[PDB]
Amino acid sequence: SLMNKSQQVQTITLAAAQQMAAAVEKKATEINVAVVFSVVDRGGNTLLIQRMDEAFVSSCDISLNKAWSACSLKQGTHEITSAVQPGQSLYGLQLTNQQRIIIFGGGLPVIFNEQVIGAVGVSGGTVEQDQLLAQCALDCFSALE
Amino acid sequence: SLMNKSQQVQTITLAAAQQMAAAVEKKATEINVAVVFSVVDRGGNTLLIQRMDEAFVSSCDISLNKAWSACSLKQGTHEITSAVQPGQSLYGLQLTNQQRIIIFGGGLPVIFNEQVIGAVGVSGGTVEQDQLLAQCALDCFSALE
Amino acid sequence: MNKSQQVQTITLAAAQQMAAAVEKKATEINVAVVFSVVDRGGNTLLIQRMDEAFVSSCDISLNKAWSACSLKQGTHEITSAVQPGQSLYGLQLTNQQRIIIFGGGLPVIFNEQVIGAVGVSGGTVEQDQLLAQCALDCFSALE
Amino acid sequence: MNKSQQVQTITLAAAQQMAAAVEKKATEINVAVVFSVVDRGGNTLLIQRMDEAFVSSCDISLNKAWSACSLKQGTHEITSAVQPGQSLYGLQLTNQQRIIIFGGGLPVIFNEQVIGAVGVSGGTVEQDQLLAQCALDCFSALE
Amino acid sequence: SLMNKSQQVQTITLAAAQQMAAAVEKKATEINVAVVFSVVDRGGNTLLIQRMDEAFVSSCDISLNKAWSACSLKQGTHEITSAVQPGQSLYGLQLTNQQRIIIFGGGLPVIFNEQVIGAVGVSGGTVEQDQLLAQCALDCFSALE
Amino acid sequence: SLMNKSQQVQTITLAAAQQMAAAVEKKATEINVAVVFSVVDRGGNTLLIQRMDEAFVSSCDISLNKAWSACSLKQGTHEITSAVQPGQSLYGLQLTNQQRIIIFGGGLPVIFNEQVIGAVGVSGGTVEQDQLLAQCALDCFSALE
Amino acid sequence: MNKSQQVQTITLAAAQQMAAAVEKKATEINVAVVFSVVDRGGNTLLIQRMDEAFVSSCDISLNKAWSACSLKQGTHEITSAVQPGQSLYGLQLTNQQRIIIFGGGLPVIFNEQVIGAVGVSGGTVEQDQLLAQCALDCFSALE
Amino acid sequence: MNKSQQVQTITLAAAQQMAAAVEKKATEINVAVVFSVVDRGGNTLLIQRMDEAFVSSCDISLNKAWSACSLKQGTHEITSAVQPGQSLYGLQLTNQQRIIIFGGGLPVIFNEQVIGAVGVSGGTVEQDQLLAQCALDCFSALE
Repeated sequence: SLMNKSQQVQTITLAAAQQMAAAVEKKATEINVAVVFSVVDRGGNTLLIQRMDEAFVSSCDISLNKAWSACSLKQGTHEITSAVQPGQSLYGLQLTNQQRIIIFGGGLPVIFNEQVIGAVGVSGGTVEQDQLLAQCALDCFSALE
Repeated sequence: SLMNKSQQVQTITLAAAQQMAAAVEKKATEINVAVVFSVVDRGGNTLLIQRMDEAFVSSCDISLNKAWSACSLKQGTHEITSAVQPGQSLYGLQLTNQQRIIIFGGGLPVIFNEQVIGAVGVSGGTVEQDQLLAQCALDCFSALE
Repeated sequence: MNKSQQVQTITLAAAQQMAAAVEKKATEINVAVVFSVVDRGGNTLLIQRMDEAFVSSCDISLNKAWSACSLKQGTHEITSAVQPGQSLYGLQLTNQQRIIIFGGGLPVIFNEQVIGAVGVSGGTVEQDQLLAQCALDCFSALE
Repeated sequence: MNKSQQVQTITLAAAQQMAAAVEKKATEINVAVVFSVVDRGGNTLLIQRMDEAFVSSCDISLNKAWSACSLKQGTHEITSAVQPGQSLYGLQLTNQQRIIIFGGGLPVIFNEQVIGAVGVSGGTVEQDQLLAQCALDCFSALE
Repeated sequence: SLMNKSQQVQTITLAAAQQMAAAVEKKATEINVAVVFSVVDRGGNTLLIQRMDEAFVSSCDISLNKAWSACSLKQGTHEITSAVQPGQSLYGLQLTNQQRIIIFGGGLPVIFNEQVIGAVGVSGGTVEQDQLLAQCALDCFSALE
Repeated sequence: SLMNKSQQVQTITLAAAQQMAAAVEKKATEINVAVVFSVVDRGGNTLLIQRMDEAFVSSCDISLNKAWSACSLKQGTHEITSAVQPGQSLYGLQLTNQQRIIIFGGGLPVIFNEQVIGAVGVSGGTVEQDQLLAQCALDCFSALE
Repeated sequence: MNKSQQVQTITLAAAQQMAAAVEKKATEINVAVVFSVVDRGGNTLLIQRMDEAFVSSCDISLNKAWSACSLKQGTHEITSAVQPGQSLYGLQLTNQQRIIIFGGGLPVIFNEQVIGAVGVSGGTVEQDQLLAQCALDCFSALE
Repeated sequence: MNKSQQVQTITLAAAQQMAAAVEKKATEINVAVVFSVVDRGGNTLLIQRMDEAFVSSCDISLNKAWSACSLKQGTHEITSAVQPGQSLYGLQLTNQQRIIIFGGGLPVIFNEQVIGAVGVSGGTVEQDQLLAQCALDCFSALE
């Protein structure tokens, strides 16, 4: 055959990041919560981090790493929780990668054209809230343009 | 809707922290334990760390990071202990933020005007003792004017 | 005695205004940058990277903002202090190297306080600085 | 609004070829090196260390690749800018000391995009930069 | 008793590691997973890291540190999993050594002459899959001469 | 009263460290095990680290930190194991101090004149062995001079 | 054989006095500083940060104390040795960048033993070293 | 092909001989030092501090030994390579700053191999180096 020497991939943009920030900020407001929102591009690289003024300062690292975890492992941070419990197959996964791997909900990959173009991360509510606001961002994304 | 380019907040003062340290060093003597005692401002930055001679040296870093957690999480460090055991919804949190979120008792926020203005951390006793002494610091603070 | 000081901090709303402003100048002067704002106590409010800004510019942008808030001054005003043979040689090595020692970070002075700071990284130093200043200029004509 | 740009990244297969060109060419010049290729986000594809290479050159080589990618230019380019007295003195300390300021790191520039990068360490800076250009020349000769 | 100022040991060679990587990349394809594959020498220093395009990027650091653990512990990384669960005699070990001791399967030592000469690490599949592939690397090595 | 402005304390020496190294090395040999041995002085500061040639390279950090843990917390590393289990008071202690706190046996404080003058640490056997060789060092110490 | 030496360490009580002498003297000269005292092993006794001090000076101040203790001499002493071209160029990078090379850190020398140390940061290096000597003078006036 | 290289490593027994030797000279030239040995692959065999050696000398001593093993050369032979303006300026910042760039670390060459290394820190550079060499000299008249 011919070798593929380079491949074509889609990355999410700041434009799109910026818009999902506003969705999240508007949804978080009416469920009466202050969160950090993060979006990473397709390589896991920080595009946006945005912290509501009443949100936990502890939640900026968390929110970023949920995005990076969601993009890197290609799934929600909620989907790895069961695998990392004492006694489960991937127990100790949470200790790798300088502890960047987040293992509770709040981080989602962004899927465009059967492909992971980036990810989002929300922190500073309950875990159920984080994840609801994370899907909320995705639902904004898919609507755009 | 007129929009706010700034926010007026309140922070605890070094001289408040110094009074707090007097009261802890006293009460630690009366119950016969040596501890390390820490105060952080509104942004979790250090105001005051004090180690009694006989307090473990491993308690320096813990005392400070108890103060930091209770600030950033705006709750007592004992309050999160339940949430982060295996199987629970925030298991893994103790590994975030370069392991500065301490998950056992002895950190408490200074609440003034319904608002987190600062925090204290006591390390070196039992968990029960650390939490008692740290309460003692807040009892003092609300007795100053 | 006083058990608490009143102080002032920049908001997310402010930082968002300033970001749109910085993205707008950066586009016209043909340069892709990272823009970061921190609050009063030096903590992260808003970080943004344009799609073409160097991925190593994320780290620096935030740290510029942090240093300008920390040191109550612009990160360009320290560059000379720190050279070999000079009194604060080595200050770049403290604080997990989070002290940035070239221009592009600037405080938000408001009300004769330091209420937070901005940091810009991406293009030349002077481009960063100009784009940083247009962030502040924006801030002043918010009400 | 554009919610996603198309971009382009080097493959593992391409990095394996560059590695085999560098490996031969290092030995013909009588040096042992470490070769590292990063993709578009500067994420690792490959690290390959010759037996007699310095184990110190592993992290150096990877960070040469990451640097070149993220800065979009050669680690050899930034060397004059970071010298004491210059404008970017203190860049070297940023990003957890990953920004390597001496020659050896080169971006892979296919379609006017940095699509990734390579880094060689283990020799002189001159030999390092020779080997890395020698890998880029492997790539642009591939199909 | 004459005393030894040096010791003759054996180490695995880069060209051995390159053959091993060929065989893993092959067998990963045939079972349909993308992984990252790592080899370390007699002292746990890196010989070869290889990430297939689609393998998680969080597996780079894991693959390498599996190779490192199985070298330094002179056993399979699956072999310590039992010992380090809560309540067990080496709980806490996973936190040592800057979190480089990986406590789930996929690291295996190259034993030659009854002697640890090197190690391999596979990360990116299930734990079962990683351990299969890493075995595959050793099967290959002992078939070379 | 008069303030004590400085206090008098005893520190262990290299001399003594060196001698307990030989005891340990001789005992480890006849129970057929290769270990790392460490001794810290009274401030927790490294006096000696000594690695048998067949011992796990993973065991140098461990062995040092067992000593530093034994000196810092003023007790054996075996005595904190029960306190740090999930659900126990000091759960998460193992995450503090850059993870230097070791929580399985093998580290002992050295007690001279009702005072902790330093500590020892052994690693690279079973935990029971480490601790047996650690007491073995103490038993050598008390015999000296 | 001697299995244990007697040594000697500063107390918390003594560090509290030095802290209160520095705190007054900083304000009389119109600067805000961070004061830190380490014991004989360079283990922390005290960190006390004036409200208007740079939060960057916390880690600087502690590491001034630790440095002085461990090196047994003033951080001001080693400054000439670590300059580029000199014999100890690259000391500054050792020990996780804890070895601070500019003035502010002084050992407490009671009975010809370093028994611990102090560090001040927040001013000029000149003011820093003034304040720290000013703390040693508090100690040697105590009983 | 070859699937494995035979190599040679220093033993604990050797390192113990050399330590007694280094402690013996250090005592006569009136200086307290830390002495460290690493093995073939650069890993810790023996570290020893004399009761008066600066506590910051532990870190450096080991790292000297590590660099001399890593770079297959003495840590004094690199000092000139790394100055500002010179080709390996910055090499002191790689490898978590474990590259020591002043004298006092030296390899154990045995049998035209590098079989490990020593490192000495504590006194002047030249004292460290001399004491380092007397470690090697010791090693050569072991049998």
